Amino acid sequence: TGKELLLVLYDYQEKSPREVTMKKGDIVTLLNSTNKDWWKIEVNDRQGFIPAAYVKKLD
Repeated sequence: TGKELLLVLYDYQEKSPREVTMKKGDIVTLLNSTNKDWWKIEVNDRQGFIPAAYVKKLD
């Protein structure tokens, strides 16, 4: 039933090639939450990892 949306809690600039930048208040798509520390998301045309603590699932 489609990928889950998350709310971005904090602005975050990518710090490595695998990461992605996001802005507070963005609604991003969860791609992979298997890691407890880093989740893979889609933020429009871009995808990458961010700190799991900095996003909240919109169940």
